[PDB]
Amino acid sequence: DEAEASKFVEEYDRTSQVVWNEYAGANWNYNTNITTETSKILLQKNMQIAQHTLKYGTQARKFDVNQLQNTTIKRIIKKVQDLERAALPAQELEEYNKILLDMETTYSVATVCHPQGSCLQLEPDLTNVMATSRKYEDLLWAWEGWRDKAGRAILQFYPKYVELINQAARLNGYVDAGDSWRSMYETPSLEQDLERLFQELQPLYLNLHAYVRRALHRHYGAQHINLEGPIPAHLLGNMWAQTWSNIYDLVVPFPSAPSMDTTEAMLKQGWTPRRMFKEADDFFTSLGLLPVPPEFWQKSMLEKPTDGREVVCHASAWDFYNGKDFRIKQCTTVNLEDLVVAHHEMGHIQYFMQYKDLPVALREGANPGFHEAIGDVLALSVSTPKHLHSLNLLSSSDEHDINFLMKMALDKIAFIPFSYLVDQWRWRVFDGSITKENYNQEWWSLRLKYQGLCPPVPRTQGDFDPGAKFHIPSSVPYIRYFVSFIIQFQFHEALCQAAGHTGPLHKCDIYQSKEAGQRLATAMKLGFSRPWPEAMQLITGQPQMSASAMLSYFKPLLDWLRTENELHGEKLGWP
Ligand SMILES: *[C@@H]1O[C@H](CO[C@@H]2O[C@@H](C)[C@@H](O)[C@@H](O)[C@@H]2O)[C@@H](O[C@@H]2O[C@H](CO)[C@@H](O[C@@H]3O[C@H](CO[C@H]4O[C@H](CO)[C@@H](O)[C@H](O[C@H]5O[C@H](CO)[C@@H](O)[C@H](O)[C@@H]5O)[C@@H]4O)[C@@H](O)[C@H](O[C@H]4O[C@H](CO)[C@@H](O)[C@H](O)[C@@H]4O)[C@@H]3O)[C@H](O)[C@H]2NC(C)=O)[C@H](O)[C@H]1NC(C)=O
Ligand SMILES: C[C@H](N[C@@H](CCc1ccccc1)C(=O)O)C(=O)N1[C@H](C(=O)O)C[C@H]2CCCC[C@@H]21
Ligand SMILES: *[C@@H]1O[C@H](CO)[C@@H](O)[C@H](O)[C@H]1NC(C)=O
Ligand SMILES: [Cl-]
Ligand SMILES: [Cl-]
Ligand SMILES: [Zn+2]
Repeated sequence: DEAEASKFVEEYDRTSQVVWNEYAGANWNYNTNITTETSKILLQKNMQIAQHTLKYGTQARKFDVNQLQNTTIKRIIKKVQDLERAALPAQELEEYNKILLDMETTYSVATVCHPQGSCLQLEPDLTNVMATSRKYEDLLWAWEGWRDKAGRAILQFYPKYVELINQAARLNGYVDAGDSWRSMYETPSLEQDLERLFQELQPLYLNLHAYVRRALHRHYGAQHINLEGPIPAHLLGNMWAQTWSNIYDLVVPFPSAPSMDTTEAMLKQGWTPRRMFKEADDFFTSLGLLPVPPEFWQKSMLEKPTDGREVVCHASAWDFYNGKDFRIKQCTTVNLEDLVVAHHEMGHIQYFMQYKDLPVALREGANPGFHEAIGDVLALSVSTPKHLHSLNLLSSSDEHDINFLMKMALDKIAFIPFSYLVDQWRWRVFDGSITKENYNQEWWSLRLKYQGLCPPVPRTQGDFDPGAKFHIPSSVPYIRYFVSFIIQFQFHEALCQAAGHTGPLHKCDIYQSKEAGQRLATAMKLGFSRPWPEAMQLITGQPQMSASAMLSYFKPLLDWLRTENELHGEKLGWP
């Protein structure tokens, strides 16, 4: 009966608002006031949402989705039959919940200490070391010590997590948890499509990699850099070598052309986290998109508090499932990286607002990549010389131009293979290809194959380097960021063209383009109501993911790199 399916999705939606609101409320109260009291309330709300998932999921499974006419009710009910972890029996779910809590807490309290002196946390202490030290050994101490204290301590938990997370997946009809995750894209050709895309970025990444490799050989010496080999994983300015912009100063194409201290200028000019978020809000409203509601300004946590309260710092954006209350929680630092991350979180928020009228089961991005790309699009524009000049964090030529593209490459191209490899790895863990006997070996095999990195210190039994990246102990899928990095350029190219921009794509700045706002709004309003190629068509006028836009943005940089690498006889890649 068509009418019994309408009634059920109606009830599911009313009761999910209540129960999902209560839980997000409590997970926030925890996340911005870690107590044991806020841990008790969080744990009680877990149960309550499991018990709601089970009730509604068991009812949804009694429907034959084959016999159901209405496509919206059909899609809603098929998602509700997926209970996730709530599929697990009582004991196993208790244990699943506790392992995730344990994993994340171990990552969060891990420090690295010097004998007789100070213990450094990841944020900001070790991050600063990796960003500003130019001494092999000091980079190594932080790189190895972070792996030693965070990675190794996670390993004890990881086999039981894989077993429970695959058990939930199988009870929802998937083969393993990697299957489940990939199913969010609704794209059977996903693994092929993804690989094609990564293969089109290889000329840019190999050329950038070779050139940076030569620059590290200049600074750190011939005995430490093989000009025909992988780069050591601790010399790229970042704990995971996922972005390389902190070594902009070793790799400047045109040192002759001086570029400003964005960070010194922000401090110098009395930039606060609040001003940083107000700039993002303004950019969105320049586009004709939506302003954050007053409530967001009052309830958000835009900076680390100083009232004693302890908090989880990792930047995240929060939907409270009532169409009114949205929040960012970020221990914002006053600089450029964090201004871009503020944009990224603000794009999460914009999406929440745009799709607040859909039923909650459709309150998600058209795919996870879409969710991650929105803010980055606005930020490509923010980061232009023309725009930074107008915030008065830059002054202002071809030299300046290649310099800008290099800065961008180090944040965008560099991240391409890293974002690809995380879930390459996890997918093989979940499918049983990789066992705990070779978690670590297979990590490094992929670090080599995709990124062209090696570990400065030979790894040993008990090492578990993936546990040293947040997203692994916290069980947050990562392929979304690879997708985002591709599609964000596609979105920029389209909005730029909507906005009437002529000439090279990288000089485009879309500030105040109502046309660009429109293209994005109508896609974001769709939520998860339709298969994603529809949202792509809306934005870009075609329905494929495509590296064309990215290659085109960096084309001047590719030309330069190729002439430069050729001039030095670089041998691209690494046997
Ligand atoms: C298959 O069924 C689809 C789903 O039907 C809906 O779901 C089931 C479970 C039952 O509840 C149904 O009775 C219900 O219709 C169906 O698709 C729907 O089609 C209608 C058009 O026929 C679309 O309606 C539009 O919705 C806009 C905004 O939606 C929300 O905001 C309203 C603002 O006042 C509000 O009243 C309401 O609020 C709450 O609802 C959701 C629950 O779904 C809840 O989660 C959330 O919290 C909301 O607050 C509403 O949902 C309207 O603004 C829009 O008006 C436009 O038209 C006006 C009149 O011409 C114009 O003046 C104006 O300019 C607008 O352009 C209109 O009412 C509905 O969005 C759509 N549902 C979805 C989610 O896709 C579909 O038709 C069926 N398929 C077939 C082939 O029959
Ligand atoms: C800061 C950002 N934080 C994530 C949110 C992570 C999270 C998910 C679920 C529960 C708790 C935390 C996000 O906003 O997607 C992040 O981790 N990253 C990822 C990372 O920093 O490794 C990759 C980044 C691409 C550019 C924007 C920031 C992306
Ligand atoms: C933090 O700790 C406890 C836990 O609920 C509570 O009594 C206190 O008011 C909380 N403070 C906040 C939210 O600032
Ligand atoms: Cl690593
Ligand atoms: Cl994903
Ligand atoms: Zn994000």
